[PDB]
Amino acid sequence: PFRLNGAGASFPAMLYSNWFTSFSKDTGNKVNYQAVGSGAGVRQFKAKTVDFGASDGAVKDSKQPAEGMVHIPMTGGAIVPAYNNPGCDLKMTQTELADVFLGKIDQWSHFGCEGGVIKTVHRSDGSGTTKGFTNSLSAFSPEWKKTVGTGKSVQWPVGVGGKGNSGVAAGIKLTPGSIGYVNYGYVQNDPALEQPALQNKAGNFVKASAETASAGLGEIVLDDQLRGADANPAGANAYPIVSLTWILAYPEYEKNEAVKEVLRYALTPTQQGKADSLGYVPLPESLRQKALAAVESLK
Repeated sequence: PFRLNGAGASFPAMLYSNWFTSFSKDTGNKVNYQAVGSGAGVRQFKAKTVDFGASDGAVKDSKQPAEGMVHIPMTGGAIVPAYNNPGCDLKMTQTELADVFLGKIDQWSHFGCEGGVIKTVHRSDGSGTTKGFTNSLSAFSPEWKKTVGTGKSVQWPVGVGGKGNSGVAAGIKLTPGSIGYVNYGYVQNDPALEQPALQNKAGNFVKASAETASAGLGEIVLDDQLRGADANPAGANAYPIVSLTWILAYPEYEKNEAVKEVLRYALTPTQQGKADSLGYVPLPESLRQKALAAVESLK
């Protein structure tokens, strides 16, 4: 039996943990995973201190290590504005969401709700979830794009930091009348957090679900390294804040037969089909096949 150690993105960590636990029960092999965020994942990948990395932001050619990297898309999902304000059924335009994170709207009464002051929560660590969320706020709001922009880290006008998707979710839960952003499983599978009906590019107010997240993800056009994003997808029923997420593999590596075994396992329809229960969208069949071919390309 082998051991592997991977690190990176917390966005898919619910699903990766499930897969790795299942793989251990079924095979005896152990695959440990550190949800340190995409920032740290890419750093440790580059430093060769892990068997594989993980990021929700694809790595452009100029930032890839000389020895190369293979992106293997594993899943996708909504990034939602999770909030803690019982009794408030929050509905938000794209401008309003951005204006809440700019500090321009700080009263729950703006949305017709009780709760007093709106407190925001954001990531303290370099984050692919931040990248996606801020990519969307930048598309939603010229003011956001100009004054804050998008990246794994940004300068937040207001709010408190939390570490990982888990720390953001915890901060929202701990602070009455707060809002942040997290992978959807933290909302779907927690009765204390809710999500807003959020305006999409088409003008419809939608909540994240299998239907709306898959609709949004389906608009993403990938390059020949399976990289791509869409900050604000078109379509009547698209959820507007969605991201893919990738495992980062070395093209040639002494333990890649073991890496290949676990990725093949994670890419079966049986493992993939767990995605929805944990707040993710399984790869469409054509992308699953592209992922498997990428896995098989490893040496």
